[PDB]
Amino acid sequence: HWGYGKHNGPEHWHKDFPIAKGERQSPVDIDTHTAKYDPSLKPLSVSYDQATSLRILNNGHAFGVRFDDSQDKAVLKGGPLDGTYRLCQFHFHWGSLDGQGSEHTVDKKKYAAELHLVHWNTKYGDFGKAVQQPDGLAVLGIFLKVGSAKPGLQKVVDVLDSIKTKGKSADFTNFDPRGLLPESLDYWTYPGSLTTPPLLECVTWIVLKEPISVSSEQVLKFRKLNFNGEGEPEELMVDNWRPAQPLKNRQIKASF
Ligand SMILES: [Zn+2]
Repeated sequence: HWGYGKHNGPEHWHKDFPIAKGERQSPVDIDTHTAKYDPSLKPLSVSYDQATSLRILNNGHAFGVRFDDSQDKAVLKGGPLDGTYRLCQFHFHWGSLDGQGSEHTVDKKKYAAELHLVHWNTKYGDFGKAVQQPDGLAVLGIFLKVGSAKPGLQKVVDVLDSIKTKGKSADFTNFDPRGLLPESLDYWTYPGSLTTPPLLECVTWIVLKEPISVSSEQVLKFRKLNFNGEGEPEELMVDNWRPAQPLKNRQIKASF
């Protein structure tokens, strides 16, 4: 029964998931004074040309899109990563206003939303095995700022009315996640965790320097979703973000 409320939110998570107080928790503030350029960081490789979207869903915490990861079809490699990571899902976090909603911050600046593309290391066979490993996952984090519309987001925005409440889902085929990427693949990287329970420390975080611009119209549709199930008391899905956690003994590295 974890959530983002006063009574079940991030301050409570440690009681069921003690790793919430761990050494490699996410998200973090990225301080550009201490997130130092590492000239030895390779370019990120984002191979999404065969990406096969299956379904869109409200899981009661966010909404996201699931992909066919039975083959190498939509994969992350290079950058800080060893081997090949397959896209299972992407989802968003966002705020009760344009001023907040991102999980990562840059010099304590919050963006309107954050996109997470969630990939698992092929060497562990499936997603369930991979999350038990410190190198199990690679999550590509992308900031959303409000401005010009993102045409590659419109197909997602246009179906959110159909998944308003918790546990609703829809067939969602031929969605191209390349439409959600900024121009630049300059990135920060650090070892961390899932930002929701079970909060496992299995993630290589790759956060892009460049945010994508989405229109007010697009991000307002996000704030129409509900945490609650159909017929339960209404609870608008906003502020579904975990605040920055202590960096502790970790380094954040910049590709730029
Ligand atoms: Zn996330």
